[PDB]
Amino acid sequence: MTQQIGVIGLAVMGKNLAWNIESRGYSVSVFNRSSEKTDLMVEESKGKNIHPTYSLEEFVNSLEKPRKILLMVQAGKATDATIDSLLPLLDDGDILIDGGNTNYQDTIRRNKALAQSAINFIGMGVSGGEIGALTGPSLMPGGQEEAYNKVADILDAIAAKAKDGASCVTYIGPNGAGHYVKMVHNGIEYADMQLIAESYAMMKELLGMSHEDIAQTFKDWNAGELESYLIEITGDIFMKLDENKEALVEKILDTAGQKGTGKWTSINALELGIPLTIITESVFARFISSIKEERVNASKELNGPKASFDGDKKDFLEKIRKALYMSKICSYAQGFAQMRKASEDNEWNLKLGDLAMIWREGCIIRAQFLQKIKDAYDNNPGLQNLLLDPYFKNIVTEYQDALRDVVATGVQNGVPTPGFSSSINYYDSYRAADLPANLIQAQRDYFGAHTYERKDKEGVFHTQWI
Amino acid sequence: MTQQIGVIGLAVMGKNLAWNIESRGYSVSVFNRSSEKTDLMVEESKGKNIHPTYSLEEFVNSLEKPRKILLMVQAGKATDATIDSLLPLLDDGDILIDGGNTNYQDTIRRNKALAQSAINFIGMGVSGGEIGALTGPSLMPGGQEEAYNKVADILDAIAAKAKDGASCVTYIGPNGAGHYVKMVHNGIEYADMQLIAESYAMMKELLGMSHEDIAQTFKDWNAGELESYLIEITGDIFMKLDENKEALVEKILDTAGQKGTGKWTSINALELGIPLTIITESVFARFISSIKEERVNASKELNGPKASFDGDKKDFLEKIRKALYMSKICSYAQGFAQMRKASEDNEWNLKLGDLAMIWREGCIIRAQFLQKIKDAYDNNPGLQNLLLDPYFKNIVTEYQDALRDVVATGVQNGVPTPGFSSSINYYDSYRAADLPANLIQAQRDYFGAHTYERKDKEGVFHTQWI
Repeated sequence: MTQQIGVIGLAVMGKNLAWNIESRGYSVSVFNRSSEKTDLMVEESKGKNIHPTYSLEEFVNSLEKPRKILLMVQAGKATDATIDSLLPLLDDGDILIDGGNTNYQDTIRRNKALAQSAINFIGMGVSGGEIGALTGPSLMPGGQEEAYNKVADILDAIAAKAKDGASCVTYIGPNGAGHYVKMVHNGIEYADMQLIAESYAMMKELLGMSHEDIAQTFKDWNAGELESYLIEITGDIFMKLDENKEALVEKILDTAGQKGTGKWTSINALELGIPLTIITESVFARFISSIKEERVNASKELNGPKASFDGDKKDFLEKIRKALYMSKICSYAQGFAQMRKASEDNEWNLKLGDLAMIWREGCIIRAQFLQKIKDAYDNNPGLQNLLLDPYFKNIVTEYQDALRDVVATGVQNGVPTPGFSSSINYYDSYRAADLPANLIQAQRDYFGAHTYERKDKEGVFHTQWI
Repeated sequence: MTQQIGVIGLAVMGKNLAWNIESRGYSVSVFNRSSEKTDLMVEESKGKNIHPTYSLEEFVNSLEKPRKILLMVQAGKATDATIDSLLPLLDDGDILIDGGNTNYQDTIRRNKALAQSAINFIGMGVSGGEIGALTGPSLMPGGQEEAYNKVADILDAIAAKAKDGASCVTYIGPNGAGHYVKMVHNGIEYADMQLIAESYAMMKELLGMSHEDIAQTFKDWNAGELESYLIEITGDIFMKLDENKEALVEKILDTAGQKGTGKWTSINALELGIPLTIITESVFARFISSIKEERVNASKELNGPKASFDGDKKDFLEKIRKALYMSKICSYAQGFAQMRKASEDNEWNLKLGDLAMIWREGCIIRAQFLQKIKDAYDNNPGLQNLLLDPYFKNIVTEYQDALRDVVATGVQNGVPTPGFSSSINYYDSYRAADLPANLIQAQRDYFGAHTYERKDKEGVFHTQWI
């Protein structure tokens, strides 16, 4: 007569999560604003413990208490409108879980507002696409720790399982912490795709490789330290042919968009004073790709060198592999340094090792790589930068030669490598004891009397430079 | 008895602006929260038409109507607190001018709120430092056009004069357009200083040049197309010697900090979808310089190549000069693309040629370069990107080969060049008819079913890739 958990929002994401929950033995009530999707789901859920409802009151009244409601509603105003319609119906102690791709500052606001009405609110990042939601996604719940423990068994049952049996879910932290790390996950994802895109650009523009050999190269890399879901599907993408038996990827319009959510990772890093150069270059690279009409016109006006390579191709192909691996290391080092700073500012007490562990499966950035990040934070929780961990330090110390040659060869041949370039520039800046910022300080004291410090003595100084 | 204009805030910027206004023959009332700064100005204003007031009531009562009041108050809550205290004392039609370094969104809010009380509010960017404020700054007033025309003669009198006689002030646009333009100026300034720092880094760590030859190099560069205030003061800075006749700039702690406001330009570009790579890398470079202790520890664990150069050092110096000029062109091309986008989104109807015109003198980024930007827009008001202007296109299509040599040499020798690198990557991306973003679109369709467009056919497509 009463169901254990309810799901609001019966699009592809919400319906798959409801089926995921039901497949684990739980009874699920479902509701959608348009009853068209509810009637369809019953058509596809015969023999399953799915209880359809056609009103918010009947939905709320069909749930066990404390009520556990999963919100899979369109992000933004639509989520707030569903919340404000649920509040007069809920009782004290009920648990609301928002699983959309939400701005973490909205989760902070909703958590703070609903807490005043004795309502628990969990902002949960969900990664894995539509197939991940059905079989096992990576889950990043943040909010009241007490409320998470009431739904921990459910989230554990539906989450993806790593090879060691651990499910890809854990309590992230208070209020908006869960949606925050999901945002950083997307930013990290932007860099990974951009670094793969630059590897493909070098293979095509510089080495003149065909789509069959590009696919095999990515498959070969996927068998080693670079193994990841993104590298794996890239190998499949370069094997898909169209109707005329030609590579379909080469026919796709190269416009990535200007309205993605990856920019919010970069904006937050700028607010926190964190140098997130590689992800931000990846965001900007998507902006550049969207002005296709301007780029075509500019190509007829601004010339450049003719890309050519007269060395050993498979040896340079190995340098690109090493450049790709080291660049991702630098990119993750920046992303995890951002989360460390965000955790301190928001007092979230984030366990970054545990976060790397739940990204091993389920999510888009899943990679064998993430195991080494966990081990870095487990052998040194006070780690300030991943580049200092002995495993990553030994990799980048060796791989920098390949990254330097890949960047130098790309610049010399007119192939844009924004991710590779910012990675080596970050490595050379982070390891530099003395930077040319002393001249910037002198100029600021010159025209603005901003004063400066000295390595010589202590104190603050101001100088008449003329 | 009554004065023509009033100044609130008698710190160095407000005091010098009041003296600037008075020197043009206008009567000025002054007020400061702490009366001691007012009393010190009375001492230094003997024989000048400066009338000191010691309360907001006496201050407002000493001004002719419509009252013209210049606010030089600490940015942030200090400005709102002063405005809120002024509102009941003012009459309909009075004109408040905020000349601080204000977030343009605060100006938009204040302009909208004060317009409900029939009070005009001009947000005005002011650039030039202390010397500029006293003798002639660059002024960027935005707000009510009718209110600007009532104070235009005063602003025209005090503003810097360009070499053709034109004052470095003009009506930027409605509400916060003036403060927005000031923010972009500061972002451009960040990039100019970072590009000069990288040139210095190459000269010292790669070419092994002493401070005397570094100073002479910048003075020689200033005598050419790179003529700029920032390059001019850079030559003077390397001439400044301490007690032991050592370059004082070499003893300055290389920590630019994160307390600057350049990050706001980058954040705005990310919200607008504008590729502001060069300025943003300059902002991030200041962040990396601020973590000095971390960098000192990283320098003992992360090794890199030993820099060395055996070629002709005079020829490479000329390549650094060309790379610096082209990098400025790319940086300004990005910043003027940002202003064009902000004009469209905010309905400001900005005239970018007028902006380059008023930056020819007074401000910090003043350079002969800005006359060429003015010429570019006066020759073609519909110019879509500075890289397409005949003069600039002729420069970058030749200087690119010097920029490529400089970036490649810096990368191979471990000298970080984030400004030079993002410059050549922007040139190669903006001119690329085909970017590798097609693979990104295929990936997004693989794991997320985000659909894609095609180059040959038309419409929206979706593919099962396996």
